[PDB]
Amino acid sequence: YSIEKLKKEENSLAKDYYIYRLLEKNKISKKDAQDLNSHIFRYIGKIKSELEKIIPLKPYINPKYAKCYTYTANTILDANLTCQSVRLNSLVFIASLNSKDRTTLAQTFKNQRPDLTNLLLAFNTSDPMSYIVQKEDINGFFKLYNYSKKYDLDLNTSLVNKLPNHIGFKDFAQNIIIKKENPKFRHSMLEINPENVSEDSAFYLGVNALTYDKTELAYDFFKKAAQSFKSQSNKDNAIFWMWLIKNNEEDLKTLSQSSSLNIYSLYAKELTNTPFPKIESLNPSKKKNNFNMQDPFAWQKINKQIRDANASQLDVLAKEFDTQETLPIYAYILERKNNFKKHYFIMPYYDNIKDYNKTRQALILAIARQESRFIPTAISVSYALGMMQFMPFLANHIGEKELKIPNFDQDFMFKPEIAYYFGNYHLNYLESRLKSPLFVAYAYNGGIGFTNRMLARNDMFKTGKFEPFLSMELVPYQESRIYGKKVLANYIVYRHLLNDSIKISDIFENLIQN
Ligand SMILES: COC[C@H]1O[C@@H](OC[C@@H]2COCCO2)[C@H](NC(C)=O)[C@@H](O)[C@@H]1O
Repeated sequence: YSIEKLKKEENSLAKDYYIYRLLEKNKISKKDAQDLNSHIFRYIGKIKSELEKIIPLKPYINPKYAKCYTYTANTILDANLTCQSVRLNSLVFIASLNSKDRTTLAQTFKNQRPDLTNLLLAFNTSDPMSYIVQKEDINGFFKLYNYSKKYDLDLNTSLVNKLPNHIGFKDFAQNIIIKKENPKFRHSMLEINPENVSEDSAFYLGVNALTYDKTELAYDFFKKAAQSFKSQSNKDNAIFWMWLIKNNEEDLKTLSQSSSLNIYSLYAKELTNTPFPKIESLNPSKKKNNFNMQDPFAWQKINKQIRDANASQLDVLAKEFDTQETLPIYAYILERKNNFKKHYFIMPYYDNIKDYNKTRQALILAIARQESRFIPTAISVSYALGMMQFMPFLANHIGEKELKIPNFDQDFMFKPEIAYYFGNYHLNYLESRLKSPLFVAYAYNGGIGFTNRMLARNDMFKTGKFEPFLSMELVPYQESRIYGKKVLANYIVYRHLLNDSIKISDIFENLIQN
């Protein structure tokens, strides 16, 4: 695909991927690059930095404030008042001023922008955070946290109960709790009233409370999380903690009867001798249609239609894709169509894995379901490719240096036989070092480097009251924390479907090392 032919396709991640391929091979000239912004679906990350080696953007500054950016720390007192206030939106700029000018500006702004005044005078002290915390300036607090994460201080009950009202609070709480940073902030957040938080914030504050062995406060946070969470899966995670902490048997019962299939509801079913949830069975009699499952542009198109279809239009697409050849698209449509109420665990291109042992089949399928929902031409925002969502670098190393496939191209990852084969091969390497399918999942998504670093710590996946569940809440990258939970549920299910059942309790026991 030449740049001219790509330009005649709709904007999409696939079109981006292919533009990126031209760029990394140095095939986009300065002239081709001129009209190219408008041809990129998602102008973020690698494709942006690559295009910018060819055509910098010096942008962007609002024509109105242009003259404000002609001043520096040394001339800011010569600027009009509007220009003065615009420049003071940057804490680095404020930090750069000398203290006499911070004093002068603080007076200028006392009446109309006391927020600026507080930051100006704060930077005249040796601890600006302490000054801001004494004023209980909430906006100031978050601006300082965003400026530097190194500030750490005890916060009293009144102040910490004000933080949750700011949009920055949820990321602030999450970051410092899962990174184990800012201990004085963390300890202080024990005194946040559960009434003042909800949803993810409440949940993280429950995890925080467990790390300090405040199990009652933890129960109260998790219970507020349970009552406010929008998604049933997250609600289940909170109900699980409520149960582990207090062992009210109504909590476990509610979790065992959840409509969401996840590790918590599966475990609850197993603890209460409740039957395994019903898994749908999709077996279309019709064998093929016109659709090319190997065309990534056709997937981007159909995917957009499916996501924008009303309750009614799905039914038309369901019927059209009700074939063996488009099984992955059928199940994808059905999953949306039934508003996530039914459980679909398909096994497409099964011939390519039927000779592996069943445990290996389940792990493969478990990864694929989460990675791509088995869409052969799936492309991620980082341009991970195919059913098993290989990054190009690893695909080329396996494809070219290890397996030496003749005329290998990274787009071979779009073929099911290749995806399953490379997945099997990579999963072999991970399993041999890590053993648990959870740990393999973490390493598959996040790399074996971060997984090995997490498992070398003395406070992760070791023995303890609430292990291994607590450790699973403190996995330091959000995407990997989530990924491992979802893939582990998938794994349990597929082991069951393949008549190679395991108790999820056995999985959890083998996460604790000594
Ligand atoms: C937390 O999981 C990380 C993986 O998420 C996948 O996204 C899930 C999607 C949602 O859309 C339908 C298919 O499943 C990513 N896959 C894609 C195509 O973006 C995957 O790359 C990522 O590792």
